[PDB]
Amino acid sequence: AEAGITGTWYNQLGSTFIVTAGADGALTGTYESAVGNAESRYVLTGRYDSAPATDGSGTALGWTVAWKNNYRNAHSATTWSGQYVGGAEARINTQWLLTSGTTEANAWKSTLVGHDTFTKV
Amino acid sequence: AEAGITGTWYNQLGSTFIVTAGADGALTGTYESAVGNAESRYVLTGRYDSAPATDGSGTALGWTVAWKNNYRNAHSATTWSGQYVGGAEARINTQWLLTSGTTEANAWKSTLVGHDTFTKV
Amino acid sequence: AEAGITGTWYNQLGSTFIVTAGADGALTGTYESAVGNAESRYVLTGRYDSAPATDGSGTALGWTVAWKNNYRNAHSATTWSGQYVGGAEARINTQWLLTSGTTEANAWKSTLVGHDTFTKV
Amino acid sequence: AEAGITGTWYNQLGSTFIVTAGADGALTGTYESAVGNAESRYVLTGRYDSAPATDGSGTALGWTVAWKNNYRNAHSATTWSGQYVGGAEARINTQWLLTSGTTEANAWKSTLVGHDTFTKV
Ligand SMILES: O=C(O)CCCC[C@@H]1SC[C@@H]2NC(=O)N[C@@H]21
Ligand SMILES: O=C(O)CCCC[C@@H]1SC[C@@H]2NC(=O)N[C@@H]21
Ligand SMILES: O=C(O)CCCC[C@@H]1SC[C@@H]2NC(=O)N[C@@H]21
Ligand SMILES: O=C(O)CCCC[C@@H]1SC[C@@H]2NC(=O)N[C@@H]21
Repeated sequence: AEAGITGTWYNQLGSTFIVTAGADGALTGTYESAVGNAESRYVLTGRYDSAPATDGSGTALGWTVAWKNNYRNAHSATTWSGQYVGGAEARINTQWLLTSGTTEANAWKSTLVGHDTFTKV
Repeated sequence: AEAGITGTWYNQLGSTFIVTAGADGALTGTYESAVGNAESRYVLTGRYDSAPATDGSGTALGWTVAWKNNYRNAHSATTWSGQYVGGAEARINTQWLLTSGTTEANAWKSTLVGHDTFTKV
Repeated sequence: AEAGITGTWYNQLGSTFIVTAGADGALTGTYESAVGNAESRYVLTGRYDSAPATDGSGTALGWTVAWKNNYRNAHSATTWSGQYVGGAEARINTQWLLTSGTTEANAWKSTLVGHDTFTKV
Repeated sequence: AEAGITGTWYNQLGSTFIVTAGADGALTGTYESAVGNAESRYVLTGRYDSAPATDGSGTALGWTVAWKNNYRNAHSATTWSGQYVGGAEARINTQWLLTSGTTEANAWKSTLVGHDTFTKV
């Protein structure tokens, strides 16, 4: 879903996800979080199923953002794993994992889990 | 950890992860799974904290693989979120999310969760 | 939130959760799934924060269901971890982990992850 | 695995899990954490597959601990979802979700994810 995926999306927190789906299954763009140890735009890189089944199932995809830009460094990375669902109201349903660089003593508590829903709004 | 991260790594299942850490916090390479609906090498893309804290904490990183290559298409994507830990025995500790494109009726069961440990072996 | 938590709840899939919150932080009841390898009612057991903060934060709680009753056995267990949020429209926001008994060769793929929202409806 | 499961177990962090597996698929016992906002013993409640497959697959199980005892209250709950694996070196492989009661503004970051391995040691 190159055409489909490409665009500007917003999640339930007001975060902005600007993507471009390459023909070769590549995802590139920008991410800006409405919350956490972040400010402005961050670079994102990902991959998506460029030849989705024809039975009307969603398109599997994922992307990563290392929380470092010119303004700051949170020393953490988030990965979103979900599927794209086309139609009237297109959506991107995901689950994410946010990992903080920690000392070994604190690795037990290095990762958060949640889910975000994106819509063209 | 450009030097550190760059290399060939193996996880507890015998999977092979070949990465190159760019100066700009970019991760590119190849992934080959010892299990699941996969065969041969797949393209990977990710990001890592290119300016890790100096207190000896790990380096946050993540990558994605869309399970499609010339030989097959599993119509799924995996995202690994973890941290790189340097030293005598360098390691990459991660947690992953594997999402399958599904119909809406089956979205409840679209995603698996697990953890992989990588070592230069 | 004994009074609050006690009751019949439904999630986004039409599943029914009948709980009783004991004074001692115990949760007991029945669970019936609208999907998966299940039928009829299953026993549940859990625990909740019986002395929640007074700043208006949610109440942390969790419960488990081993997918075996008189009618069947799916040889799996689900654990829901979330928080109770009181008010006009009371809700229970959770994340769950569903683990299937597997052989060692297949342990990599033994666990699913998702989220359910419950309301008195 | 009543006999099998019943006992004292330790995870990779030095935490102690004392369980009793009831004939009816009930789990009761005590949990004491070597880390986090905890001290002494906490009550646990869970469920397990009391009639596991005969093909030598693991036994699915889960338990919860609300982090409140006489000494303190962390206003959080953990749920462990895994499987019991019998034999020479019996093990309990799990994944857990730790949820903190939070305000709505901070719900995005309410839950941690990790994995623990238990052995009779
Ligand atoms: O605190 C940092 O380490 C930066 C966190 C960035 C915000 C997180 S990523 C998951 C969730 N979805 C969003 O759009 N924002 C939060
Ligand atoms: O079945 C497919 O959809 C392909 C799955 C690929 C294998 C998974 S990704 C998580 C885990 N870590 C690995 O190295 N392999 C498995
Ligand atoms: O297939 C089995 O092993 C039984 C699965 C039971 C249904 C799951 S538990 C998570 C999700 N929430 C529900 O209410 N039902 C599904
Ligand atoms: O900080 C609190 O809220 C109490 C946390 C208790 C410790 C956690 S539960 C997951 C992990 N496994 C353990 O044995 N201890 C930690």
